[PDB]
Amino acid sequence: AKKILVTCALPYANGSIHLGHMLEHIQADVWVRYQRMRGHEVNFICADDAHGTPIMLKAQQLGITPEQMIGEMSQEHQTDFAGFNISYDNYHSTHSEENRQLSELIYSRLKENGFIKNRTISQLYDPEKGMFLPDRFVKGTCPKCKSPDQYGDNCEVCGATYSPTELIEPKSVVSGATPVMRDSEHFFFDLPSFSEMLQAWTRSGALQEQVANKMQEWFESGLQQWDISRDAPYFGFEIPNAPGKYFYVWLDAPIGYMGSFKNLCDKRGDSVSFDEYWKKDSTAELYHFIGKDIVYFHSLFWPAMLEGSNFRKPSNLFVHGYVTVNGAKMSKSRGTFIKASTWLNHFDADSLRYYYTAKLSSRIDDIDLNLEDFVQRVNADIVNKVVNLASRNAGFINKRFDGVLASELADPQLYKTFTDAAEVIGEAWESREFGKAVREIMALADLANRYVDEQAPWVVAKQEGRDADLQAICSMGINLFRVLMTYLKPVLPKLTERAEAFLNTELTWDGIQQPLLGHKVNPFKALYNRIDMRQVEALVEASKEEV
Ligand SMILES: CSCC[C@H](N)[PH](=O)O
Ligand SMILES: [Zn+2]
Repeated sequence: AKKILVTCALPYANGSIHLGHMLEHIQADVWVRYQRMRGHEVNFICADDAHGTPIMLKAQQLGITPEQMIGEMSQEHQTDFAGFNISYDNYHSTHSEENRQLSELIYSRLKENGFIKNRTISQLYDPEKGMFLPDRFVKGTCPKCKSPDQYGDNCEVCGATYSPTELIEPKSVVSGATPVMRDSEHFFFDLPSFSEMLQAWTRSGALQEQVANKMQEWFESGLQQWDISRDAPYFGFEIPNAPGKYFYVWLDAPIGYMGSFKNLCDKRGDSVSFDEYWKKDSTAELYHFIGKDIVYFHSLFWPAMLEGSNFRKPSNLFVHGYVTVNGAKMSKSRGTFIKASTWLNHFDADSLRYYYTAKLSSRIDDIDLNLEDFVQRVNADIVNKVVNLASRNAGFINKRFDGVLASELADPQLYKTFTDAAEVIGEAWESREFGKAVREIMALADLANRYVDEQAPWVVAKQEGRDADLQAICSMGINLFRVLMTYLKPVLPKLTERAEAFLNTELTWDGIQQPLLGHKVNPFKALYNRIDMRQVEALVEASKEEV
């Protein structure tokens, strides 16, 4: 059995989970559930990204400690993910003792190895509040068009871009005082030293083609040293031997992947697995599911950091595109900027899991949630192709044959056609070609419904002396359903539980090789109901009003 550690990017603690986040967590959860079905040792890990100036300032506005605020958001996040049944083995935080010790360890090792440099820089400073200001916390009049109240390095009127130092009449967004340039010593990570190593990895053919192409652009532009320190006031980890200096959030964030796993091991009383997974000589596999906006950190800084601190590097990076709703970026004003919590007030988790999965592929292309198509696809595929296979046959079995399935398969050849597809469908789940897996599964479902139509059980049911025939027909349809739900198990956790309760059996990948014969099934209430555009409209309206 393989030993696999899978992660999703760590959500920032200063915002609610939305449909963008869910695309990633659902993609990874489907892959993880499939890996568990094939018998491998899997560790699905995540955590909240809880450090940084934005977080520090928000807590100060709310009138509470950053600890309290991140504690509340952590609970909010986990509640939403649980509602979508994301099966984490552990959900921790970057603000923990495990991450502190690991961040300090890696830093000391990098420093000892000569990968840390000291350098003084100039930056805007709020003399009143007594803190350096990140670009987005500086505002004034645009140098070009002279438009007042512009933020950061760009103007929202003429679209011009510039250094905040070029702003006319600058003002601290925090205190309102006029900021001034001030010097400060910073610590840098020498990424350029790992150039050749990284180019080799890019060239190995492991990463996605589109990712490798993006990386060549970055090497062409040239790698630079990375500033990894921030001055107090700051909500984060203090740098050893450097009073008033802290690790920049992006330095400790990925280490959080390690901290969450150490936390899991420690809680389990397991004293050997952390090293078995992170040591240089590991035979375990490590995968990170991430979005295209953070590929630079994960494909360049991260592998380099690990190499320089004597740890293993990622086995692979699985990148996905952005989520769009009705073809465009989520829009607050149109009500398409949807929170995960809000979605669950209107629809169930399985519906979205299925829709995203049917559109996902191994490439980094954007995924579009077309609301009109969502209603049509869910009703057509889940309700009318798969669930229909059970509902149209279970009634006769429970009422005419006391819930007992036939002693033999009515059509052995057809059943073999279904089991024969396991190899290709499983390879589809394995390679992340989710769209192909769903197409193959639904094609089988069409085959199953065609079989039922050919047999016409509603006709056989009303013809004298054909009881045995009816039971055989309906049992055959139910077994085809058994197979289909097995292939879809990684996708629809809840519908799967309802199906296993009806079938009186847990669905395992290898189990399909033994059909249910002379087997008792239970009566069942609706396994899945239809949805409609009225519900979609309510979702959009609720989302409009929430912002
Ligand atoms: C180590 S992954 C960190 C990801 C950022 N918090 P954001 O959700 O891109
Ligand atoms: Zn302007």
